Amino acid sequence: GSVKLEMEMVTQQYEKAKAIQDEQLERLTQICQEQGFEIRQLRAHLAQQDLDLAAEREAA
Amino acid sequence: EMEMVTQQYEKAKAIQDEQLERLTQICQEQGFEIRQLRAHLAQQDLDLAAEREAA
Repeated sequence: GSVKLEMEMVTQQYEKAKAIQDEQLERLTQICQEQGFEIRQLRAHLAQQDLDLAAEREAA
Repeated sequence: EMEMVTQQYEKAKAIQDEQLERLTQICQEQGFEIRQLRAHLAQQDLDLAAEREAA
């Protein structure tokens, strides 16, 4: 093969590898975002349940 | 010039790897926080059942 074909192939391989790395970063980002959402929901539930516990204590 | 390009390449690679490691640590710390929040939620469910039972 010519030098230009070899240049194209090394460039394509490099860019494919770069894309895979970017995909891994994006997957980590999505995991962190879903965990953040779950944390906010768990905190909301904890706060509400503190209110429910107070209601039962005052009813007793 | 090629040697200089390779050194610049490797320094940038090290910075990127460090960033990836920090993201991994952030995700693991969130995992720890989630498990703690679930444990606290379960304990508080027990407390609510105890108060309802006392009533």
